[PDB]
Amino acid sequence: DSHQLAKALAEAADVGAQMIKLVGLRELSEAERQLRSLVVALMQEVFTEFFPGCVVHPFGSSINSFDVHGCDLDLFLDLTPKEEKAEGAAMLELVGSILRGCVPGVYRVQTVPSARRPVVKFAHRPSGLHGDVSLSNRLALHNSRFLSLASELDGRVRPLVYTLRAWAQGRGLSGSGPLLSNYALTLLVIYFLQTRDPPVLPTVSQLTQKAGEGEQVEVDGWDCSFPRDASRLEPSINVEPLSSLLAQFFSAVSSWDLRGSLLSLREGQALPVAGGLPSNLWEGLRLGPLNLQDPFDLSHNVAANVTSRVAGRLQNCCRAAANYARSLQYQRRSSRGRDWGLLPLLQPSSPSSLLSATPIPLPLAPFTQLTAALVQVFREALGCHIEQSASWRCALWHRVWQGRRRARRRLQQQTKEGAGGGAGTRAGWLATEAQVTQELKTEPLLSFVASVSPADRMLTVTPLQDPQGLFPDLHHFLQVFLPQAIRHLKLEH
Ligand SMILES: [Cl-]
Repeated sequence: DSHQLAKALAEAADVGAQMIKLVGLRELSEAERQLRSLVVALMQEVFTEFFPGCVVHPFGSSINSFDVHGCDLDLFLDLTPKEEKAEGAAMLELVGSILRGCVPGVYRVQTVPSARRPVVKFAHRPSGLHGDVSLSNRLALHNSRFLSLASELDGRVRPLVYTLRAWAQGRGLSGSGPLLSNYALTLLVIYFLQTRDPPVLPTVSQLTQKAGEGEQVEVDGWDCSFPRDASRLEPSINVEPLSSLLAQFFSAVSSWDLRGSLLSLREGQALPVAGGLPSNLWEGLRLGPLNLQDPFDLSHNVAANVTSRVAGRLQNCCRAAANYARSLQYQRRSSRGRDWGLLPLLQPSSPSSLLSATPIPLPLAPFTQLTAALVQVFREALGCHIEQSASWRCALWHRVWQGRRRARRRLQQQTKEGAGGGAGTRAGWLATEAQVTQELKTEPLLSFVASVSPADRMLTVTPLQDPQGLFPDLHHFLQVFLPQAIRHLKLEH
């Protein structure tokens, strides 16, 4: 791993072969699945001891064929609003107590009622496994089955999802909190596959239409019905190879408009968000920077947790990866020893690249006034030489991001003792901070590019010439300085 993996990928054929080999290397072995099955069997035994006629259904990463080494083992146990909430929570604590106190080998048992779908986190010591026990999630089961079915429908699915998942983990695009879940990312890949000119994957509406006799199923008021096998469904006529589809993925999701679109896997289509239409239809949908609709429960946005910074970092990293995919280093293999193809994508992100990927949130303001205020801040308030979404090239011959404290203190003392410089204000900012900058003091020391997107309005700062490698300091400083600059500039109206 991380060593054997590198040489395994570098040695084999073309890019697609690298993706497939990656799938073969990351996927669970027969022993891991056997162990998981045994643990699930034990859980089943104890839960049957407590709940006669209860079924333990593994869901999530285990049964969806997207499994990787060390992945979570998620178990669904199958057996007045706040009374219902409290009852569900009580049942949850019941199951949690059964886990914590009865079944052999399990430790680390923590009840999580506060989550969207309440769950009991558990760890099993002897097998060295961990996961979530869900009381009610019946949807995760069906959509997991939908994922495995998606893998069975076309062979390129698993390579694309595995490669893009590893890449996302590498670019810091995936995880908990503000980041994208593996499920959300998977649904994004599948959506991409649905929207290709020849479709690679069918729309979920088409699957529901096909369905089958007795294959009809309804969960929580939603239609989960799809064909159980891929044999009753015609294959894809899309001939595009793995690498081409990867590059197309990067380019596509780089060029998409995420705020103005709710991506539907059911209709295999982009539904306009603005204004109000999908939020009026399903009534439960939370709209945000990135909107990706669950194929079954349509009131649920799987990406709804994603902040503007995370979506921005996503599209930036995708544009960069698309810029790499066009290069010869990607398409063609290497003679001896050099990194090619998938390797630069899976390799860890440079701090400069990691910081330049995630943009800087700016105060709300009209695009023109915002750009004007920005270039005014760089030009006037800083020593930046600037030149002409929007973008500008900026050059700094000075250390201006650092040393402002000492200089400001010196100016404070000098002005405290006697007459200083300035223009009389009730809190003006620009000119004063410009003086603070100018009191800190022809090849450019550090040169960088600033870029603002139309929606949402955010500044992306990427390096150009950085001989001394001081760019990240500048980036942090800008993260702090620019928002308050625009903030004080908004109060001049
Ligand atoms: Cl497209």
